[PDB]
Amino acid sequence: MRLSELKTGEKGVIVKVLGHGGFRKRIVEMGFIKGKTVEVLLNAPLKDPIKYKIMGYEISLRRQEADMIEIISE
Repeated sequence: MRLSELKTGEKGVIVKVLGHGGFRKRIVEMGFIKGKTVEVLLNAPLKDPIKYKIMGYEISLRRQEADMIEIISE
């Protein structure tokens, strides 16, 4: 499933960052690396961005960016 599908309080593990080269390197550089848990701190309906936590850091992504990250839910 895509990361944007997780609701507030849910967790998953990154399996793949999709998109083109520039987008991928941008997202991976924020800390979205394979095999680490991502926790949803706030996915508020219709509001942008979504607030995540991974590698111990708070990171916000636009919903359309989180649409492009494949995860497996915990």
